[PDB]
Amino acid sequence: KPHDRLAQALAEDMAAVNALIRERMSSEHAPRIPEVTAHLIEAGGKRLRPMLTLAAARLVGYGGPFHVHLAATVEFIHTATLLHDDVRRGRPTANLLWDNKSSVLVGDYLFARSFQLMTDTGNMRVMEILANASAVIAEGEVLQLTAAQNLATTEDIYLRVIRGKTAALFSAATEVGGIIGGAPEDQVQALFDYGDALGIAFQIVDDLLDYTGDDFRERKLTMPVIKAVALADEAERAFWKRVIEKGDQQDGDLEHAMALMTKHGTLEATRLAAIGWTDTARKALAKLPDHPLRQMLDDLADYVVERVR
Amino acid sequence: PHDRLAQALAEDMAAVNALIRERMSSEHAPRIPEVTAHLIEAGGKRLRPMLTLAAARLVGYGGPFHVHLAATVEFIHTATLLHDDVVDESRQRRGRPTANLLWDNKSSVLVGDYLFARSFQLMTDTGNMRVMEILANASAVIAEGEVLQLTAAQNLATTEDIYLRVIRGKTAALFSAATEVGGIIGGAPEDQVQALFDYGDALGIAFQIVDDLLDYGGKSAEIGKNTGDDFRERKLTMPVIKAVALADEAERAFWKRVIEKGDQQDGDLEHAMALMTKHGTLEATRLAAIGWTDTARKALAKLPDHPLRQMLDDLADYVVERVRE
Repeated sequence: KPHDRLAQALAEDMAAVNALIRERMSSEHAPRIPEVTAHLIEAGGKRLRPMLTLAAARLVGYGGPFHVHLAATVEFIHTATLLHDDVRRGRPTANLLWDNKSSVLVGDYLFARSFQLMTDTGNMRVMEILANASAVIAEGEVLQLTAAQNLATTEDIYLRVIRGKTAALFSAATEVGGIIGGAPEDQVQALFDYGDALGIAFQIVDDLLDYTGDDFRERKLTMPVIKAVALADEAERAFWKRVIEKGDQQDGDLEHAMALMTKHGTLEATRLAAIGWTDTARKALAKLPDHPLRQMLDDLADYVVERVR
Repeated sequence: PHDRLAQALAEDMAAVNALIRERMSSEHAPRIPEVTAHLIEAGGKRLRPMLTLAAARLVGYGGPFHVHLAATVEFIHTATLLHDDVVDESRQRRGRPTANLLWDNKSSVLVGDYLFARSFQLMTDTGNMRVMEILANASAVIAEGEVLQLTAAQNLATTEDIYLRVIRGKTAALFSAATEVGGIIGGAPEDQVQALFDYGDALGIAFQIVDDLLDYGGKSAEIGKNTGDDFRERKLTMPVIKAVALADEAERAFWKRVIEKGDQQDGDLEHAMALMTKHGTLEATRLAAIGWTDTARKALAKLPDHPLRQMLDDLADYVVERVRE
């Protein structure tokens, strides 16, 4: 699988990323902090986000060292955002095992250590990007709160939400790899486009595969729902209004929702949009050097839609 | 003292206010500045950004980046407050409802995160990696001090050294960062940077000890409006730690009951205050606070004899004015 070949190809660099994470997560006087952090990185992830920073830098010819610092920074930011989102992966969250108190404060420690780590690079431009990505994640989550169970939510808004909470960190991760590696700006832009597109595809694929039924029960406005609402008639408008905007769900509803999406072609529409975004990601890669990592990133983008091809 | 210093820094503080309003804005999530507005327009003496401005101008800096740094210090403080209120799930701040009450915990968490991020984004405009590393570290140290405060609470083994670590992390670290970065941005000699750091560290320590003292009615041990929160939360602060260290077997059982077990009943705050008074621990905490202002004042001696140096000297008096005898 592509994430496995990536991990093999980046093995040396990931050992250093792991060591930097260990070094910066430390706390002499609050063990809770690395304790809480150990769990979360010890129990979760293909670690795609730090790997994308490393791969992007190596792909544009950079031999190190500061792509490792940025990859660790990216992973700390991802981890911090997860801790705050929970106030997981079929295991007790930190907020339940300790308290909301712990999710919040450990996340804060990680966010700060990530920013402190980024300064070692001396590169103002990557630091501006990663600070912005963190801001955008927080803003996207606030907008998701705002627009929740709201039928006026458009595709455009959904795209902004998903870029917010998922795509912005992927696009930042890849972009700062190109920048730290000194890539020409066409290639920096392409790397940003690749990560952005990959992040969107991942999220759309998750939302398609749900329809299992957890997003429905949560009354989530994900893409196939949004497409089905816009095309709703008089009766279909009432069915969405009831089960999404009012939460009154009964047996048969999930199947009816799936029946309406199929009727309006919006599950296939969502699936092809996801494929579409993987195509857009792969297209951006054609601007990058012909390096074995480029093929691995091409494969990774294909892999995103492997279950739905 | 707060107001003289404020009037001398009026123009810079206007520029700080402006950058804050500009960077707390959100094009996609209006709740963010609504929530931020609601914390900043709820009073606050704004000592922390003043400390940065004063330090930079004291070493002869003409701008512009002391404004950026002062705004960042305030963003960090504001984010810290928003998160401290989710953590102990507080209903009021400065007599008005908290962001988390008015909205929800997730909002106060996410707004604090937004401001924290924007503040680091802003710092990159300065091009100075050193001050960025300092302010990042201080942010980490704040979070760490807050986690330490949690493990220290309910725990009678907490020592004065641990307490000093908690307050240094939670409170002093940002005061010391604030002054230090002002010296650095102004290109001051490293001995002046260190003196500004030491000034800020001592003042911040004094500042927290004064709050902890006033929480138990001050030297006189008098019950009023702003007393009893630390006792209810079973925090191990100086006046408690000192009384616990002097406790005989029966007194220790009282402290065990009300602090460790948390079985607090009517009259128990006043009983605690009576033990503090018997053991001289409120006066002792007063002395610790005024001692730290001595240390702060001594640190100033290495700085140039500028009107701002004298105003920082008066500010040290001001921080302990409420416990003067």
